[PDB]
Amino acid sequence: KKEKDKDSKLEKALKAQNDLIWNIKDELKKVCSTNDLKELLIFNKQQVPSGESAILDRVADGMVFGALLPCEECSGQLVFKSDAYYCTGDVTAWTKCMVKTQTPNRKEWVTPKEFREISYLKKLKVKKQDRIFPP
Amino acid sequence: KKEKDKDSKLEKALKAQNDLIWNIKDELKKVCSTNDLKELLIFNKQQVPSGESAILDRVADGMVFGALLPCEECSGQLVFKSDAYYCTGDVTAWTKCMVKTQTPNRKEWVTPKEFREISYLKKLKVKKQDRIFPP
Ligand SMILES: [Zn+2]
Ligand SMILES: [Zn+2]
Repeated sequence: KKEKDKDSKLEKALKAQNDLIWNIKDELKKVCSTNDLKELLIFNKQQVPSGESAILDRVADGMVFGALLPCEECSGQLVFKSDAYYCTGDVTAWTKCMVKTQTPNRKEWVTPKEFREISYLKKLKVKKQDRIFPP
Repeated sequence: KKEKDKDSKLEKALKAQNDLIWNIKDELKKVCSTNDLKELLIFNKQQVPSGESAILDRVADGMVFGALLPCEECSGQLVFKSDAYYCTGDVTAWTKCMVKTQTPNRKEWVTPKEFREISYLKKLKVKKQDRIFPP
């Protein structure tokens, strides 16, 4: 009964959350190259996936939700899937970690000063020149 | 003879310079409000003109050409006109400064750290939230 109501409230909050992620991705693409995004993952101790889209996705997620901590069981990298985060690590050379959670451990995402200023650096900072006047 | 050639070389350099100014204005409008631009003028010891367009114009000029120093004769504010910079100061309560130059004294324009990061602050920095999963 009110289960439906609760679901709808959640759906609305999820739409807002996904809108935010879309905006963060749209803004990162304006100022960061794939190289810049890899550096951001590396700095926050996240694995760098293959594929330019996956790199962008994991940076924007990190900036919205915080940096994922390594798996507490195997120290592998947790990855978002539609229904939960899943560890991708190896317990042994012959056994995969099965860790899965909707509430993974986080720490705050850190954006270093050089990246905080990256739009200014790329778009506004120029070497001083002399004014030229029309003949 | 070669006067025409020299003029054309200069015209081409001037077009490049004005293109740059246009781009700097276009980028500032994306990240700075009129308030932000007034703060930038004030920080670099420039008078704040009336009119939102004039404020934008003087910040972009400052970022391309450097901060104008006060008039060495009367300490007034130099202002760009089409043919030269002209001092707008008062020598006495009854006499205007007549200083005019195409090569006014400058110092480097400074953009404080908070403004260097202003795009990140406005567009990328969010308070951490919890991931929501679909029901
Ligand atoms: Zn694990
Ligand atoms: Zn003067």
